[PDB]
Parts: sequence; structure tokens; C-alpha cells
Amino acid sequence: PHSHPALTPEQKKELSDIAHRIVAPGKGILAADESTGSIAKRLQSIGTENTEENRRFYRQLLLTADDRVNPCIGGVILFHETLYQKADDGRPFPQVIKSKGGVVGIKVDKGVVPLAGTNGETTTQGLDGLSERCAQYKKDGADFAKWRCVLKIGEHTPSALAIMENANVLARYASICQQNGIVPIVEPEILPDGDHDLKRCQYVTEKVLAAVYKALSDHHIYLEGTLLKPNMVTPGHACTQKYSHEEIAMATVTALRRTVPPAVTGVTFLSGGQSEEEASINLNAINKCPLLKPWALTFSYGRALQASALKAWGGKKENLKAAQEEYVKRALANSLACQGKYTP
Amino acid sequence: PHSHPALTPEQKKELSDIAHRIVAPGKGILAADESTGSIAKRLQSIGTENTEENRRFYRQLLLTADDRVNPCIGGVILFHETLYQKADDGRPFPQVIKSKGGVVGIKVDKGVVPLAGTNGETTTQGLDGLSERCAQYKKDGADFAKWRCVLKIGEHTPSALAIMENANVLARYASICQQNGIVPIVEPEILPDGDHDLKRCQYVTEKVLAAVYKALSDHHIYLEGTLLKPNMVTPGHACTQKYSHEEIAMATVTALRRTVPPAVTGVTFLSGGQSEEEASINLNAINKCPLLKPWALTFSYGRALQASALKAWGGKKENLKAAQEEYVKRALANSLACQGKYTPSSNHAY
Amino acid sequence: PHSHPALTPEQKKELSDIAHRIVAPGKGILAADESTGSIAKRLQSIGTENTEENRRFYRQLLLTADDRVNPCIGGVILFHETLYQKADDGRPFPQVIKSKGGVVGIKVDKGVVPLAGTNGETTTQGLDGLSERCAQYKKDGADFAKWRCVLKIGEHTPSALAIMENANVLARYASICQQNGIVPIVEPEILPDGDHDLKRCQYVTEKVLAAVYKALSDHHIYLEGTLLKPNMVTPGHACTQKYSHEEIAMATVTALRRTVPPAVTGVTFLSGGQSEEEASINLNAINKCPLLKPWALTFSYGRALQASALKAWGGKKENLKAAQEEYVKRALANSLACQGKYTPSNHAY
Amino acid sequence: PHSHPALTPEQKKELSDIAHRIVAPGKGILAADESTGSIAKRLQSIGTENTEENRRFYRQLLLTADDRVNPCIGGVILFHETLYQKADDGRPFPQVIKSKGGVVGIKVDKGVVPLAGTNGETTTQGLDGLSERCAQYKKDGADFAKWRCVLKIGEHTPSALAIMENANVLARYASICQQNGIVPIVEPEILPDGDHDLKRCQYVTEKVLAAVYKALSDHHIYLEGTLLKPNMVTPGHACTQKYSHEEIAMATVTALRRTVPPAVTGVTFLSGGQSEEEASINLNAINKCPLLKPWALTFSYGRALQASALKAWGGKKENLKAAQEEYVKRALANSLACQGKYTPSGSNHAY
Ligand SMILES: O=P(O)(O)C(c1ccc2cc(O)ccc2c1)P(=O)(O)O
Ligand SMILES: O=P(O)(O)C(c1ccc2cc(O)ccc2c1)P(=O)(O)O
Ligand SMILES: O=P(O)(O)C(c1ccc2cc(O)ccc2c1)P(=O)(O)O
Ligand SMILES: O=P(O)(O)C(c1ccc2cc(O)ccc2c1)P(=O)(O)O
Repeated sequence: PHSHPALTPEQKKELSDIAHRIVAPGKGILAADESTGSIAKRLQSIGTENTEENRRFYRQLLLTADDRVNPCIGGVILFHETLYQKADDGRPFPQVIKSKGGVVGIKVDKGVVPLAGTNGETTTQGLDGLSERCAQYKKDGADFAKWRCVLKIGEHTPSALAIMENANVLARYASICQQNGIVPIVEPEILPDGDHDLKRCQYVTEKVLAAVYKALSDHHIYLEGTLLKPNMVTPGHACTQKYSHEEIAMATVTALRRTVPPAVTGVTFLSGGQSEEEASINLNAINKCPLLKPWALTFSYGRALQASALKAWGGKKENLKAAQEEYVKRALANSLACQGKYTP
Repeated sequence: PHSHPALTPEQKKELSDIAHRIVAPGKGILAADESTGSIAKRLQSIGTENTEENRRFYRQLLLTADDRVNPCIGGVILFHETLYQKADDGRPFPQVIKSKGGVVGIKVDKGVVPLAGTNGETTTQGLDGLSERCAQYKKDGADFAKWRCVLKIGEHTPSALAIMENANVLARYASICQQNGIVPIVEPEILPDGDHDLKRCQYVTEKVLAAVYKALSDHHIYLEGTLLKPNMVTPGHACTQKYSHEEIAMATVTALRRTVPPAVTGVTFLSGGQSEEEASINLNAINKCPLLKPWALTFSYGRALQASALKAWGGKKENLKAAQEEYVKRALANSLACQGKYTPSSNHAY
Repeated sequence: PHSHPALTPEQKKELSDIAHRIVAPGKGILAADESTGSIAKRLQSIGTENTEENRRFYRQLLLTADDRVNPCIGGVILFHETLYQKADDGRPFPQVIKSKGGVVGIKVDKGVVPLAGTNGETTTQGLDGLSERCAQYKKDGADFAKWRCVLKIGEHTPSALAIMENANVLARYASICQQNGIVPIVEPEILPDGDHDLKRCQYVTEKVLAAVYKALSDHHIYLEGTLLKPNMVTPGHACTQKYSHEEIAMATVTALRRTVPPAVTGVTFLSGGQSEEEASINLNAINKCPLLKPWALTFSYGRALQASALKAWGGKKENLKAAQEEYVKRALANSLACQGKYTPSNHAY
Repeated sequence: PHSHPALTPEQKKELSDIAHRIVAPGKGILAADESTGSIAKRLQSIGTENTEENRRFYRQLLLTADDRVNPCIGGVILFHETLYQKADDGRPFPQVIKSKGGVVGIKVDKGVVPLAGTNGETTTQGLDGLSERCAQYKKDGADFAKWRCVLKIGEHTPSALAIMENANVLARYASICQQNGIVPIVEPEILPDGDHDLKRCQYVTEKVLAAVYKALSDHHIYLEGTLLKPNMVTPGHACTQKYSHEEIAMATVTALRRTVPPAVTGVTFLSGGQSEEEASINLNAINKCPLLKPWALTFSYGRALQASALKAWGGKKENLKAAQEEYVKRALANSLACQGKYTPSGSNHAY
């Protein structure tokens, strides 16, 4: 019952200012932090070899798009390798991001691991030496981080253990980040896999998030210096029933209103399995929902910003401009969506 | 991880409609739910005998104040006895309240009891037969309820046990109320007793409220059909340091923003040990605080609405108009305060 | 992290002494604490009218059985009404129990109530004014109490909420009891209803008991001054897979060994739906189980001590002795069973 | 509310057999798992250079003691480095341990880290890639592991957060170990630092252990395949009041009886700040305590087995037998203590 402040007022101000820059009006996050094993599949899908150069080039493609994205992109999440790579003009990618008015983010988790005694549930690892890494990332231009936990809706999942453990590791990660001047993005993703309906997803999302913010409270996390990256509330991929974008928006905003304290600076939705357009329309519906929403509601999109660019590129240097144009298309669409002004 | 809905959509709409009516803009709650043993202290302090009639008359005095209070009072909390009493003209008090545009509330807890193994901490009892009582109260005109838990800031308090137990009993009470169409007011009062400073109170309040809303989630409570009745964040009574109303306001709004989900319909502050004027000024500062507040921020005042009326009355029938006038003045002041329009005459430091 | 002792050494000794008397070797508990609504069903089943007199008479029948039961019965749980009734010789029943060497117990809970938002799960009420009632019961001869929580094995039950809520109310009840010199019997009964198998019951029992004793710890309960009244670990009533009494015993003792601190003075099993004989055989197997058991393992039986006596009585005054003889028969059987003296792959668990 | 078994019957049997071998009657654990940075302090204190060779030689000194220790030592905990070092005859140290009838253990945690928002409290790290490490250690001869959490008794500590977090990380570590056939030693150490009295330590130990075993339950840990390594219940170092060994034993055994399920195979006490002799006397008092104790009560001693041997050695090879002799002497003393048979010649409700 005694306060031993985790953060000084100066530390708090820094975190809050960073968090606010990332989700400033009209702005969202480009998620380009695919691990080498994850980006491999994407290159493979356009018949491109998974080399450091192709990864460097593709990231350059995204990060060096014209200045039309500048007001659309408040932050860019990088994977470790990309943080220390350079553009053709010799500029480190973090410098490229900052020069276009963006904040640099770093994915810091080390993937999921199985929870014994559960039906295929996982927790996430990556806490070991995390404090030193965060200090180093901070020096090298990073101001926020990402940590992904994954939960599954099934007959017996997500279990009490899975919810409790994932909420706890998220809280530990968030605590270490804030000690090093890094804004943590808390990502408790509930997968869309399954035949569950919308209100089951809403129920699970509400329970997961209540657990998350209790955990953050127990660990003395400064919410104004954090962001939330949740799934939208949607039916499962195999659900036959159909819902309008307004119903999805209503269920999403409702779940958040019942669990997310106003002090949280912003919510940066993941797109999950949604198409580029679907992701933009839902985000727009969410921002048009008439209920009171005391946090920024924007995007942290990977696929939903990149899918078309990757295809237009096709691994061919000459299609650079064509590819970039597709990315700018989505960045502009989503900058409008997070203001509720997007009309396809 | 499977939903067995506690409430149907219609039950939800009813609770939500009630909750919103109580804290509509400019409106707050008159807390007149003092137990017979509690009102005894009030009457004795003005040299008046504690009889059922004097209790009936005093409550009548408040409930029949002129129509200037109508837009000020969205709800009135009554103690059991008063719910079944009548005004001089034969009208049941609940009818008196409703005809003036108010919602009728009922205090349903049965007081604090000691928690063994703690430094003088308590939980609250009153769950036994609560469902039957609530159904009966609902039938008899009550639409919301009050349940008071008490926590104290000390060297080793509030303990983990006290916080967990009180949050859990509050959630049980809220669940039972909502099954019977009653809106529960959740009151986790942190007493002002002690020499703690403002930021100690803010810390404890944040921890208490986080535990409260985790418990409400675990018990499947419909937040849109609830109200919160917390202490304002203030220094302890014995704290020598001094604070402005703006700091009190900032600390209060900050604690709430960090713990109370937007879905909560409203926050109805208790006045605690504050004077009538102090309570109004603080509530006004809270509503002027520039930070974003996604819930109604209003009052659930007992002493802060009644203190002057009670004194002007003095147990004498002939002081009716003078006494009622004091009550109306405070009702008017607080209706302005809960809109941030009352006149008595940002920082990451929190 | 600071101690504010709930009990003095003297209070502790009293509670511990009581707990040990109740479960002394060879002894168990007669559960005669059926509420008026529950005993109604039994009287009805033998075509007897549910009157205060028939209830008084039936209870008298059990409490005044001959001295062969004295070493068998360490405790008798009564319902409120019975606590204040008298035998034909004018003696209050508590005095009748004590004179036969028994400890007097009182059921203090006020029944189950539904938990909203769950699939038919309940918690238990009865905390209001419980401290005053306990103080009064203590004056009137009661030295221990009973509080029954009920949990159900289903597709989505027992839920996290149900386990947490029932464990917490049990802890509150135990705390209040110990403040008033009453030994609380903690009964988190997991019902046998359903077609679940033995290891599901063992799993649920292990999880419930872990929750119970964490709760008891959080509420500063003095375990040496408590008793546990759990279900035995058995398959569901409708389970098609068959088990031996040795497997039931192994699963039961394993579950307890994994959850029940040694400091707990005794385990007094409820018989549930088991027959009189089945209850005795299982209890005997439990005590024969070769694993180490650091608590007394005995009985708190209602049906398993009374079923035959009730039928033999049949509501006829003249059948008193015949009825009593049936009860004595079961008391003797279970007194042997709780010593492992009754004759009618450990890692697989 | 549905079981998805973490372990098969065969996995359970393996873990149980290992746990039982380690704490068989008369046996305890030699804790020789001091990290390179921790062992540095011990060598410096005897004016010896902290080199890999000197560390190898010193560990060799302990592990190759004569066969009088064989019935005394059920297990030996090694630090990573030592697990892959060899004796002079080319034998890997794990084989030396096994040939003397001992089980091989490995410390797998990566030290404490600060918990933000607390008064100097910590949790422990080391879970990352722990499964892979455990699989490798198993392959390389290790059958059990050690993970140390540290809690401190102060005015506002151990806090709820500290207790919960450390209990939870211990449960994660135990879960991963058991998936890889490794018996986890659960060590929730409450430091003796401070001026608190005996009953404060007993109170805190009881609360910590209750949290530990709830956490282990939540994470589906197989208790029969675990060991507990707790502090004894003692007053703080700076406590002015004095207590007998009988009182220390009573408080220690009482705390365990109130929290540790019978299914736990054994309790291997840490000696903490105790002298070699004090550690043996207390352990002996614990085993003579008349209360019922349904688990093995033995030792997992570092300093209390090594202190005298290390000084007698002084870093000089010619003092080998003398140094070993001091180690053997403590091993024999503690083998007797964990049977309640140790002699220097060789109210219950108050708690
Ligand atoms: O065909 P692909 O390359 O897998 C493509 C896709 C899928 C996931 C992606 C994830 C990313 O983070 C970035 C780009 C992606 C692109 P989609 O599945 O949307 O067609
Ligand atoms: O003379 P008292 O009884 O102390 C008076 C007082 C105190 C507490 C009160 C509490 C109430 O709920 C209603 C009226 C009160 C009136 P105050 O302290 O405000 O003068
Ligand atoms: O015919 P009944 O009343 O159901 C009879 C019975 C059943 C439950 C009983 C429960 C008791 O607590 C005491 C006596 C009982 C007696 P049984 O079913 O065992 O024959
Ligand atoms: O002089 P040192 O090296 O500090 C010695 C000591 C202290 C702690 C020790 C801890 C160990 O794990 C193994 C040996 C130790 C030896 P002590 O303090 O007992 O004399």
C-alpha cells in the first residue's frame, strides 16, 4: 500500500510525449517488423529469394516512399536487423524514418512458446536481458517497442492460465520498456481462427483486456505512456453468420469501452486476416461509431499496408515506383479511416 | 471462456436507462440513507430525541423541498424504514421522490464487520437474502441501491486481503442487484483518516479501483448499468501539507482515468469529511479539469447536502422553511458544480 | 508482509484440541444436520409426516443409541432446530451427545444461491450475523460448524469464478468461526453428477482444493483448527467406465496429498450418492492406501449412517430398537473403515 | 476445467524416481553452482587467481572426494561451465558424480533483475530458450535443475507483486524443466537480512510458500517430481532477541506443514548465512522435531559444505587432502543431521 514511484515526472513526460506523437490525429503505424522467418514467406509468395539485400531493398521501398505518407505515418516498427541497415544514400533507416517525421519502433519479443498442460496455448518469451537491449535500442533511435502475445478462441481456450500468464509477461515487458524511456505497445492478439461468432469474440476480448490492465496495474505501468494493439472484434474466419461493418465497429468499441482506461493514449489495431480494404473500412466504422471513445483509434498495420506493394514490386527493381504507389494508397486510406473520413 | 449471458438486452437497457437518468447533466444524488443508529447521532447533536416520528419528519423535510431541487436531484437514497414511510398528505415517500423527477434508491448493506488477522480492517455484510430483498424493493419503487465498503490508509493498510475481499463482495452485491433490475452504486470508500499526503491517496485509490473493476469483470457485471461512488483524492485529515482544489481535482480525475472504464455511466462522489462548501468547490474543480472525462462526474452527498438544513431545523417544526432553504441552496450549488459552473463567492507530476 | 495475529496461543490450542477430539482414531462424524426441507424428503420417503415431533423423535433415535457407538462417533452435526430440542428424559440433545463422548457441531450456512453469468453454478450464503450466531452456538454447547459449498463438473464448470467465489466464502466462514472458538469444517463438495471419468474428478478436485487452501491462507486461517470435508475422488454417477475401490482410493489420496497441507488436522469424507456399504468400503480402501497420509481420514456421513435406520424405523415407535441397531451397525463398520480395519502404477494418476 | 495432461505416466515416473534418488535417506545436495562472478569472490578471499583452471581444480577437489561422501551426496548442482569440464583422468565431471552414486544438477537461472515500482525488490530471469537449454543439459547428463528467486523482509516487503511475480516465474521454470525430463528445485529464498524476529520470518515464509504452491498448481506442475529449497525459518541477522535450535526447528517445520503438500518429494534447505556447524545443528533439530513431516528434510548447502575446505586449500595443490577432508567432514555431519542422528561427537500452538 506504499508508492515507490517507478517513474519520475520527467520520465513520464517523455513517455507520454512519445506515445502521443505516434497516434497524433490522422497518423498510424507501419508494421514492418517481420522476423527473417516471417518475411521469408512473403518474399517466397512473390517468387523472390530471401536474402539480406532483398529484405533491405523491400524495407527501403517502404521507408523511402514520397512525402505524402509523412502525415499518415507516426511510427514504424522494425525488426532488429532492419534497425541497423542503411538506405542506398547511406542513411540509417531510423534516420530515414525520423527525417520523414516518424517515430522508430522495435519489436523486442522472441516469439511464442508452448504452455504445458494446455490445449495448444502459448506464452511469449523475450524478457531476458531485455533492459539492456532497450537501453541500446534507445541510443540507436528507437522510442517505442512491440511485444506480441497470442490467444486462441476454442472450446477450452483461452484458459485462465493462458490469460493470466500472457497478461503478466506483457506487464513485465511494459515495465522494463518504461524504465528505459521506451513506449511499450501491448499486443494481446486474439486470433480470428475458428467458427465462433462476433459476441463470443467480444466476450473473450473483454476478459483478456480486463486481465491485461489488472496486470499492468499490479506492475505499476504508466498507461499514458503505453499503447494498446488489439484485434478488432470480429467473428471467426469460419463463422457462417454475417455482420456489417457497423456491427463489427460497435462490438469493438464496446469491448474497449468496458475494459480500456481513458488514460491509455491510443489503440493501434492489428488488421489480422483482413484485406487492405476491409481493414480500412472497419477502422473507419470504428472512428465513426457514435459512442464516446477517450483514446485515439488508429492502425498498426503490416499486411494491410503492404500486401499490394509487395505484389506490384514482385522482386523487380524497375517496379519500385509502382510498388511504393500501392503503399501510399493504403497509408492515405488509413490516415482517413482513423479520422472516420475514409470513403472508398 | 464461454458466455452464459447474465442479462438479456432488455434487462441491460433498463439498467442503463436508470443509470443515465440518475446522473443526467446537472443532476446528482441526495444520500438520506443513514441507518437508525446513524441518524441517532445526527438528531442527538441538535438535542432532538431519536423517534420514528422525528426521523419521518426530517426526511419529509428534505423530500418535500420546493421544486427548485427537481433539476438538481436525479436520485435519492433511502434507508429501509424511510422507503415505507409516508408524508403528511399520505403520499408514500417513493411517490414523493418520483413526482419531483427523482429516482428512488435503497441502501442494502448491513454494515461493516472486522477481518480477523488485520490491523483493524473490515469487510461488509448483507448478501444473505439480498436477491429477495432487491426484488421486494424493486416492487416497492426502488430502482438503484447502495453498498458501502470502507478501506483505511495506514502503515500496513489497505492490505491485499482487505482490497480483494471488499472488491469481491461489491461485485457479488452488484450481480444480485442487476439480476433484479436494480442499478448498483459501487462504493469503495477510502477513509480520509491519517496523516498521508495527496499522492499516497491517489496511489491507494488507483489500486483499490483497479481491483474493484477486475472483480466486476470476473463477476460479469454490466458496467453501463452501474455507478461508482468513490472518495475524492485528498490528503489525510492529519496531513499538514496543503493543496489547492486544482491539485485535488487533478489527482482525482487522474486516478479515475487510470482505472475506470469509459463504459461506467457515472461517478457519484462522496463528500466524506468535507464541508458543504468544500465539497461543492472540489466537485466544481473536478469538472473544470481539462483532461478528458468519459463519465458523468457528480455528487452523492449526505452531510454536504444536509448539514446546514439539519442545524436550521433544530428539531423544531417551525423551522421548516429555513431548514429546507439551506438544503435547496446546497442542491443548487452542487448542480452547478457538477457542470463546472459553480462560483463560491496536464501535469505529469501525478 | 506484517503479522497481526488472528488468534492467541490459547485460542489456537482450544481449536486444535477440538479438531483432534472429533477425528480421534476410530472416530468420525454423524451428520444429522438436514434442514427441515431436506429431512422432509426422508420422512416422506418412509411415509411419515414432517412434524417437529417426528423430527425430534428421529433425531433422538440416533443420538440415544447404545454405548457401542460411543467410540465410533467423535462428533455430531446438528441443524439449528435440533440443537434446542430435548430427549424424552428432558435432556437437551447437546448434553446427550456430550455424555456419550461426542463433540457437538452446528450447520451454519444458509444454502446455495445462483451465480449470475454462469452455467447453473452457485455460491453459498450465510455470513450475515454469523459471528453472533457462532458466539451463541458456542454458549449452547457447539464446538464445531459446517458450511457446504457445491461445485459441478460440466463442460464449462466449475468455472474460475465459481472456484474463486466458493473458496473465498469458505475462508470468510472459517475466519469467523475461529474467532468464536468454533472449529470450522470446510466443505467444498464437488458433485458426482455427470458422465465424467475418474481422472477428470481427480483433476477438478485438485484444482478446487488448491484454491480452497490458498484462500484459507489469504484469510489467515489456522489450519490445525480446521477439518476438511471433501468428496471422495470418484467417476461421475453416469460414467460408463468402471473402477475398483483401490483406484478410487488411489485417486482420492493422491488428490489430497497434492493439495492438503499436513497441518490440517483431519479429512472427514462426505458419502455423496454412495450406498452405506460402498461408503464404508471406499473409506476402508482409502485408509489402506500405502501412500503417506499425514491427516486423519475418516467420515462425516449422513445417508451412509442413517439410510437403513430410517427405513427400519418406518415412522413406528415400536421399531425404535430395530432402527437404532441399523445405525449402530453402520457406525461400527465406518469406525473400522477409518482405521483400514473393515471387512464387509502409482504414476498413472 | 478440463485436463490436457502436461505429462505422461512414463514422464511422471522418471521425474519422481529422480527426485527420490536425490533426497534418499541420509542424502542431500552439494551446491557447487557458483557462477564465475560469484566464485570469483571466494577465490579472492583465499588469495587465489580466478582462472578457469583454478575453478576446474577446486570443483575437482570437491567432486573427487573419497567414497565416504557417496552415501552423503544424493546430488551435485553445477554451474554451466563445470558441467563440461573434466577431471585430470579425462572423465567428464558428470560421470564422476554419477560413478559415486550422485545425481547431476544444473543451475539454469540468469540472475535477479529489479522490479520497477518496488522498494528494491527483484524477480529472476532466464526463461528465454530455457527449454532448449534443458534438453541439451539432459542430453549432457543433468537430471535436475535449480532456479533461485530472492525475496526480502522489510517494512513494505515482500510486496504482493514480488510474491506473485517470483511465484509465477518459478512455476514457468518448473513447467519447462518437467517437459524436458528435468526435476526442478524450486528455491524461493527469503533473505535473513534485517532486524525482524522469528515469527515475522515464519509468517512471510508461510505466505510465500502458499503463493508458490498455488502458482505451481495453476501451471500444472507435478509436485512429486519437484523439490523445495527454502530458507530455514530464522530471526533476522540484526535481531537482538535470541532463539534455540529447537525453536528454529519448530517454526521451520510448522511453516512447512502449513503450506507444503505431502506430494512434494523433498525439502532441501539452504544454509544462507549460517555457519557450517549452525547449519548442521539446525537441520538436525528440524529432523528430530516431533511433528509429522511427510517429506524428506535434508540439505542443499554451498557455503555450509565448502567454507572450511576452501580455506584449508588456499589455492595450493599440496593441501588437497586437507581441504577435501574438511568437505568430507561436513558431508558426513549433514548426512547424519538429515536423519536426526547428528551429535557433535559424530507450546506447539505458540507458532
Ligand atoms: O500472399 P502474401 O505474400 O502471403 C500476403 C501477405 C500476407 C501477410 C503479410 C504480413 C505482413 O506483415 C506483410 C505482408 C504480408 C503479405 P496476402 O496473404 O495478404 O496475400
Ligand atoms: O453534528 P454532526 O452530526 O457531526 C454533522 C453531521 C455529520 C455527519 C453527517 C452524516 C450524514 O450522512 C448526514 C448528516 C451529517 C451531519 P457535522 O459534522 O457536519 O456538523
Ligand atoms: O429414500 P431416501 O430418502 O432417498 C434414502 C435417503 C436418501 C438421502 C439421505 C440423506 C441424508 O442426509 C440422510 C438420509 C437419507 C436417506 P436412500 O435413497 O439412501 O434410500
Ligand atoms: O570467505 P568467503 O569466501 O566469503 C566464505 C564463503 C562465503 C560464501 C560462500 C558461498 C558459497 O556458495 C560457497 C562458499 C562460500 C564461502 P565465508 O564468508 O563463509 O568465510
